[PDB]
Amino acid sequence: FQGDPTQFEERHLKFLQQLGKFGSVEMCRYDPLQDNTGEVVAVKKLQHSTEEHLRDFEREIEILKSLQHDNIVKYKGVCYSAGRRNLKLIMEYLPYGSLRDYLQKHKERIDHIKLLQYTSQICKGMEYLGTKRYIHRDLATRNILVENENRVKIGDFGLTKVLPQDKEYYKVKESPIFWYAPESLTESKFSVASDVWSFGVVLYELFTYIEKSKSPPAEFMRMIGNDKQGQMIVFHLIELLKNNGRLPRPDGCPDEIYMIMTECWNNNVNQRPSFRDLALRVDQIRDNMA
Ligand SMILES: Nc1nc(Nc2ccc(S(N)(=O)=O)cc2)nn1C(=O)c1c(F)cccc1F
Repeated sequence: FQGDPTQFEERHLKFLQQLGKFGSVEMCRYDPLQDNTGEVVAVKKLQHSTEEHLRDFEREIEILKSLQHDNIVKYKGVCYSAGRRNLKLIMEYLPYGSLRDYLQKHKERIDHIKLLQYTSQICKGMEYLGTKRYIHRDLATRNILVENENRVKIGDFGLTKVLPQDKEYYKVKESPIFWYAPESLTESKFSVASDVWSFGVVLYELFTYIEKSKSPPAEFMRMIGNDKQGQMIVFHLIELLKNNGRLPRPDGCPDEIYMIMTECWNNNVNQRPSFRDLALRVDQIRDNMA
């Protein structure tokens, strides 16, 4: 039993709202005291409850339970529903959903200052994750959640891997390709540096405000050619990335931010900056402003 089986009993986990999809997440209220209501929580469940999917779910639960950081979604427990013959993950509920939907829905309260604040908080969450030798493998604005105007948190650790003891990279043997590093596309090798590449893509997303056709997939398809389909796309992408093909500077994006993006988008793995470098640089850019 990963979590205390009495902490969240299914008879008191009341449904409130469906939140969407790597599995499926609901909004619930844990109401132990008759109808006193209580804590609002997010509940993740599986969509195709197979043995392999449930083992991956166990791995994700173990990853999330070991994390305690201001920019990481809080683990709260596990609910063993269906007479303790099923497994559901309990975490905190962030009211404003994904950072992508937040940038699309609430543009009235978002500016460059907020974008740099979110960038820094993501960097610090990733530093914390690297201290655990975890590789998130899926850094994207859709997987970063907004608690309020001033706080974002890294979530969706379904693809997260633990680095081997004597290896600085993890080789996956079983895909958001437009967020992948070239070595991830060509060798299935994932590391902190590939997470830094995906973070560069995340910064691009932030400074595009995710407008029409400005997304990394649409931009990469426009550069590759919308006439192509299938593995050929991937092929072109790899070739495109091998010879310095990059996403363009978003409109209104400062040249220093795009320089950070391009430094993250280095084909040389060891030349990409660390998350500590990136957090320090972003915070100094914020602090040096008037
Ligand atoms: N823990 C958590 N809280 C939320 N808040 C949320 C999400 C969506 C909306 S909505 N229907 O677009 O307006 C509103 C509030 N999500 N969340 C998750 O783990 C989560 C995730 F990581 C990815 C996808 C879905 C999730 F649910």
